[PDB]
Amino acid sequence: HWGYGKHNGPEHWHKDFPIAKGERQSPVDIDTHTAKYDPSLKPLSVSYDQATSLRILNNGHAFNVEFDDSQDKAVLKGGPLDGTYRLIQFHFHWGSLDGQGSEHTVDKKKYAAELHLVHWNTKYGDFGKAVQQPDGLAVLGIFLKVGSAKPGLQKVVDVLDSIKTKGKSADFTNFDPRGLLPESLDYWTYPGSLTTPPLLECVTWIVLKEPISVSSEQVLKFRKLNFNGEGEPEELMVDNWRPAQPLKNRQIKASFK
Ligand SMILES: Cc1cc(C)nc(SCC(=O)c2ccc(S(N)(=O)=O)c(Cl)c2)n1
Ligand SMILES: [Zn+2]
Repeated sequence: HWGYGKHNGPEHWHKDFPIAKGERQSPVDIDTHTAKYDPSLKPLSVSYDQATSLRILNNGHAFNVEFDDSQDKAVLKGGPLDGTYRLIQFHFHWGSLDGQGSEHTVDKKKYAAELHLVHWNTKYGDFGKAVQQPDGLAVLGIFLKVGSAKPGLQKVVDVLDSIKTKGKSADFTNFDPRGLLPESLDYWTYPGSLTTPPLLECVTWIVLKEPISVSSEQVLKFRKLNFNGEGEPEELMVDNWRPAQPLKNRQIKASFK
């Protein structure tokens, strides 16, 4: 029943998923002045040289590029993490207009979109078990602003018209997620949750300070996708973001400055 409309959007999720109103929900506004620099935070280690993408799917909420996570091929470690986390998929959240789209905000500033590279803690053996643990996931978030094209995004952008509607999927091999990264790995980090239902409180959020730039034509191609399935009335897939949630009893730490 859940989605991003007036009748089934974020404001409604608590009825089906009461943890919507819980103690460590995401996303949040990052208040850059009150985030605490922590000199013991390690550099983030992103090892994506052996990444194996498999498929891309429109799930009716976003599109997901899914990876083979049956071996240690594409992993995240270091940073605030004390375990190895395997890349399972990435997806984006974006807006109807360039002035909104991101889930995390920075001093209340919204970005055009937000990339989530979803990773799960290998001590829990698989993604389904990890999500049931307070330290089960590590999600690397990267802001997108509109300006110059991101060449590493283009192969993603070019396949979207093959997965226009809910439930469509396409083969998507040999995609290199290193082409979606900014120069700097400086980050903010805090304990939070999935930002869609089931909203499980199982995520260590790692949000990069440096946005990537995408072109107006790249982000336009995102807004051409559909929430509906093939042969149903067209609802453009836009504004598939959850707003900032109360920080409550949490401190956001910074790896820098
Ligand atoms: C195999 C698989 C992978 C993923 C990421 N989600 C699912 S079900 C949806 C889900 O659990 C999920 C949705 C959204 C997010 S987010 N927006 O990055 O916080 C995450 Cl981490 C998980 N299933
Ligand atoms: Zn997400």
